[PDB]
Amino acid sequence: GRLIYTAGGYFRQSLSYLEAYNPSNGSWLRLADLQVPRSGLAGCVVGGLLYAVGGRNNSPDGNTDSSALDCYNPMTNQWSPCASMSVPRNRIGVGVIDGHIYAVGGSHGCIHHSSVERYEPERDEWHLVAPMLTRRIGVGVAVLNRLLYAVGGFDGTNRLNSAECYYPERNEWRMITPMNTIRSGAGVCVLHNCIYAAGGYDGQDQLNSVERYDVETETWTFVAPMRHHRSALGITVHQGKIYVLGGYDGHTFLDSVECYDPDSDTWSEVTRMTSGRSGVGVAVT
Ligand SMILES: CCOc1ccc(S(=O)(=O)Nc2cc(CC(=O)n3cccc3)c(NS(=O)(=O)c3ccc(OCC)cc3)c3ccccc23)cc1
Repeated sequence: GRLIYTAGGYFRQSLSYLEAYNPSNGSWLRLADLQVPRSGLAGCVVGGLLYAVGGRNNSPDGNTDSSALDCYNPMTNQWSPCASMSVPRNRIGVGVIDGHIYAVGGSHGCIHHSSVERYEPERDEWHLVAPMLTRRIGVGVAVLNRLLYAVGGFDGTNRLNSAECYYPERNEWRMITPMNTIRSGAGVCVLHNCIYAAGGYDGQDQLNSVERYDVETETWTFVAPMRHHRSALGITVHQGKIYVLGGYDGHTFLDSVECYDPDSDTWSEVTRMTSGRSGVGVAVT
């Protein structure tokens, strides 16, 4: 694609923002608000459309977890409701394989899901697939080699360094090598055939460390840390670089956006969001 979209988020309450960043010229676009505020949601893109999945409305009047799927068309600057999920999923992870959206884990009240469901845009229908081996909220999701990876999270009692791999053709999950660090609320993405896990919360502190998984060596290796510690950060890849957006550093809701260059193994700051926030959904189109 060519813009980095960021939807929703949290600062004092759940937010309705849809904004877009153009890395070519540094401009920020203010686009149509979400119809209902939400934080702890995920963003993805299928066929030029942006989707906002799951999350929760943390408001002064109450907190309501979201089963919603909403569809944003950049050509009309309009959000439309799509079919809701089987269950609300706050602190959800999502990935896309073959034009289908996978909604992974997340929470509904105190229920920590291990369930996974798959959306087909052509039918506007969700179906459950095989559940993960582990309940995971605050989970990161990456898609690599047409496999779906669920990384880290919190199972309701244990904060996780574990990760597992979903095989869509076989409809089954397998545990993979765990991370070096316990991480919930990390940003997880794929860049140049590796799975990156950036930031998160290890049970003691928000993290600035970043590690990556090589699927053939089956090993996780640390790379350069971020400039800021961040949990519930947004993450995406744009032109061979990772972008991380906002998150909570333990004290402030960050407006910082950093960019990771894999060739030089360096982070740098590229822009600031218009306001500090955490728990956003991010995608590129
Ligand atoms: C003063 C901070 O205020 C806020 C309010 C609201 C937010 S949010 O809108 O982004 N939603 C989220 C909250 C939490 C959890 C969280 O931080 N809070 C904060 C208030 C209530 C929950 C998560 N998981 S986590 O990062 O793994 C994590 C981090 C810290 C933890 O313990 C600290 C002792 C436990 C888990 C999340 C993971 C993914 C996506 C969203 C998350 C963020 C911060």
